[PDB]
Amino acid sequence: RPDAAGHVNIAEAVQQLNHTIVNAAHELHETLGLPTPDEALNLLTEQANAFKTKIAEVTTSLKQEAEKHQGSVAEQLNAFARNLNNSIHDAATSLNLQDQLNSLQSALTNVGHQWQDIATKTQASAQEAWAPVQSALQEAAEKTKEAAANLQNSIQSAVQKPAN
Repeated sequence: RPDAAGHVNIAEAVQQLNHTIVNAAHELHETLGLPTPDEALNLLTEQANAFKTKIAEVTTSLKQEAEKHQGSVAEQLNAFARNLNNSIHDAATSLNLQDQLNSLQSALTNVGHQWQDIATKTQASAQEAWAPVQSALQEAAEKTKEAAANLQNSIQSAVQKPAN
């Protein structure tokens, strides 16, 4: 199909970021074995703490658009943006030697699942639906993606450093 009829664009566009977060999310469990089944949390926690606050800056970019005019329709999306601050607030806080990796994959994936919600609304409106979010999501997907690159970079750089 040609881009799925044509209304599909944000779900397909954001999908490019999903390939990144899913990679680092799976690498987090792979790096956990590199050092030990406990101390490894330090490598993930140190990196996850940067991505946790980084989303706070990216999520604000979405609600920031509602402080000019989008706020009318954005009001429903404002509930989706705040959910990210709640997911990151408790993404790297549970350090019970299991919540770090479990919360990281659920946290990094949370932004991917939450974006899927609005990515679908474009199918309903199509013309105006993406217009206001295109600037907030396109500018947030690039900033959140940059955080995933540096995040996986440590996990991939720490696992490749020793190599067997």
